[PDB]
Amino acid sequence: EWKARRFWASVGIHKEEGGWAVLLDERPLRTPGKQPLRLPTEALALAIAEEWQAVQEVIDPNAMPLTRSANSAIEKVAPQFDAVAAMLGDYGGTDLLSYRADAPEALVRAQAEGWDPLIDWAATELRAPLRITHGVIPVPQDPVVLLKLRAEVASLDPFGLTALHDLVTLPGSLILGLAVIRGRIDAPTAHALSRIDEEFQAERWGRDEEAEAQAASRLAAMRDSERFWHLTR
Repeated sequence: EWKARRFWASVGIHKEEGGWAVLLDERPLRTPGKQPLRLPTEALALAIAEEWQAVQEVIDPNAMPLTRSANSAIEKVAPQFDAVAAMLGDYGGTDLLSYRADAPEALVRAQAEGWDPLIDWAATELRAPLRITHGVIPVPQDPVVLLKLRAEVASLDPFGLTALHDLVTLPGSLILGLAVIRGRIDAPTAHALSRIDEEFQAERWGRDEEAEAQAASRLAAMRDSERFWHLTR
């Protein structure tokens, strides 16, 4: 626990060759793995410095989302870039916006009004029109569309791919993720769209405390990813 106490007075950033560095007094911040922490932009450097300047008495890895995502980018995503990109790309074949409920009518309508504009956006802007199904039996997507979607993901930089991760896996939609990083919608909107079903059920049959707690947790993480994406551009 001694290792968690703050021992610095000031936090600053330094140019540094391979990206920006964050300095606790004179000492460079490093990743939990001893690897030097290098950020692609001064905007992210500055934001991470604020997290470390805000440390009270003890370091709380949970109150430091930007630092945590930067560590992941450096230690996990960049080195396994292709694998991560392939995994996010797979969501194109099982995208939430592609599966509509069969009933009741009011829910089918809610899904169409909320999701059809995003499916349209994907067909128009990403040239990735998705086949949509009603029910639970998986419908086959055009192989070419799936490849374009995987390319959209794989064309990202490592810090950007790190941001996209939660924006796709939490709501369970590659389109909602891409729509956020492309500015078509913001994270809170993507979160609201992803839970049309959950919200529908809640209003008609009653809220579920744990599900609401789980949704609040997903939204917070999605906003963290969105913030990380913008700071790293």
